[PDB]
Order: sequence, then structure tokens, then C-alpha cells
Amino acid sequence: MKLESKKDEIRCCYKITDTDVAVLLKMVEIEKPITSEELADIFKLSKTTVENSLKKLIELGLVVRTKTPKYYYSISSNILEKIRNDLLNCAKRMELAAT
Amino acid sequence: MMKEKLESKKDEIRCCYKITDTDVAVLLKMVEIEKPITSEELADIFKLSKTTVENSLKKLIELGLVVRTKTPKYYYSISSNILEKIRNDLLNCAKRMELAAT
Repeated sequence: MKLESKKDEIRCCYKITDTDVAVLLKMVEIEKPITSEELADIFKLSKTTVENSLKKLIELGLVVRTKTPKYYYSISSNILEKIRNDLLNCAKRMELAAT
Repeated sequence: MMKEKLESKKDEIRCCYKITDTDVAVLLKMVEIEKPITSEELADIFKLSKTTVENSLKKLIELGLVVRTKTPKYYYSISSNILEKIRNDLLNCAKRMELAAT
């Protein structure tokens, strides 16, 4: 595929919260691996809170974690294509629901 | 779409109109009862204040989903073409999403 201007679509298509989308987009822009404690300083939230978002994004295969702090998180190298496809499928499922 | 099927699409509806969970529950409850209702009756059902309820009603009215009728009463009811309106609104929502995938 901008990703910032598609916050609505993204939030709905994946059914995620505002914190989730905040965490995701931030990781996309820093273009580098990051810890849970760093993110927490960025959004001023508890590690646990932050980690809940990360978990949610990892299950969606948008974020990848890696052991060695303790864990590091990074965005999929092909993240933009994954979202493009995920939004196209969401639109198709939505058209079906509008039947 | 269908009458009792609206509840199953509550997430799409809420996200697409960008309304709250209260807004949607009010909408679905009105669809289910199939008769006009006062903001006072709705306040009792959800145990919310008259003002919170009317703020939801005002939004559903601006969305064209609900009709307000002055009768010293004020009754609210579902739009006659709610099923076609929601269908078309979701299709447009899905379209904006498809166009967002470009």
C-alpha cells in the first residue's frame, strides 16, 4: 500500500482497540526492534497493558516477538501487503454481512 | 438482511457508523420491540439517564435509523426502510475499506 490515515479501516477490520492500533502504528514508524518497557515509556502505560496489545497483534501475525529486558518485538517485513490483503478480505466479509 | 439477524452484525454496524455500544443496544432494542417508545421507557430498560438515552437517539436520528415524533410527548421509532438503509450503509462501509486497501 498511508497506514496512519487508515486507522478506522484497520481498527474495524481487525476489531482492535485504540491502544492496539497506537502500538501497531508506532512500531511501524520506528522501523526497528523494541522492548515492552520502551513502548510503555512511549505511551506511558504499564508493561502489562502494553504487552496485552502486543499479544493481540502477535496473534494477528502483525507483530513478531523474539527472545534473547527479555523480549524484543518487531513488525513483519511485508506488513503492508499483509494489511492490504486483510482489509480486502474484511471488505468481502462485510459485503456478505450486508446481504 | 433480516430483522432478528441485525444483532449478529452489531460489530459491523457499530464500527461502520462509529457509534458506541450504548448507541447500538438502543437501536437493536428498538428494532426488537416493534413499537414506538419514549426516551423515558428506554432509560428504564438500560438504567441510563434520559439525557444519555436522548444523546443516543439524536445520533440514530442523524443516521436516519430512527424517527422522533412529537405527540407533550416525544416518541421514537425505527425508520420504515431501516433494513435497506443499514444494508446500503454497510456496503458503503465495505467499499471505503476496499478503497483503503489500494
